Amino acid sequence: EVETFAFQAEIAQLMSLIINTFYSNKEIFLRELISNSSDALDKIRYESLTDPSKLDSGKELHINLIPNKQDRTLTIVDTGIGMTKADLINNLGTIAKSGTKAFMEALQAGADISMIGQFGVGFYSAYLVAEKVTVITKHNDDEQYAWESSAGGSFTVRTDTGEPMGRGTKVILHLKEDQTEYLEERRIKEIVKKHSQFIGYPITLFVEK
Ligand SMILES: CC1CC(=O)N(c2ccc(F)cc2F)C(=O)C1
Repeated sequence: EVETFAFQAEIAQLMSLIINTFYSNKEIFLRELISNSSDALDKIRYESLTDPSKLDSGKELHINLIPNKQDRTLTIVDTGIGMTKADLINNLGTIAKSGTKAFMEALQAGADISMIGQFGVGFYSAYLVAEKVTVITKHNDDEQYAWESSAGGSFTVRTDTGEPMGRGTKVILHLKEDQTEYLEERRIKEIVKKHSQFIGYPITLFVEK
């Protein structure tokens, strides 16, 4: 059972700009997704300070980066607070309407795409490198859901029957054919060292057979 939704017009406009603008510095997508994961991990950590049972769904707070060259996917996994179904539908827990407005007002005034995270919509930088993005998520207060979009103005949400995650979010980037450098170990390591050196959670880069 799959529900299909239209993006708000402003969010479709944001995605089109990310997809269509000539902009070579695409590697910042990974910094933005890792930053989102860190923010989600901070949230569950804070809740656990007054209610330890919030971690019954998983005590480890971490970020995993999982390249798969056979599937042409890069997956960013975190054990953060996760997202409810309502969060997913409401622009993956962001204030994306007002964030997009501010971001586009910054671009025509000199800013570049790399500053997207300062406007709270860094998730959408995934479309710098991905033709399709799948988001699997589990929040303590809801069931496990899968969000998906290839842009084009719509996204889907369905209950996820895949492998249970316990708690957190998995962002699966189905990479564009010409963006496979982001599956190479040395390239991922370089980006993490350059942009994510001060993230306060272990970032484990998985290797492939
Ligand atoms: C809490 C997560 C941690 C993790 O990393 N994984 C995972 C492991 C391998 C893989 F390919 C995809 C994953 F989401 C899980 O399933 C549970």
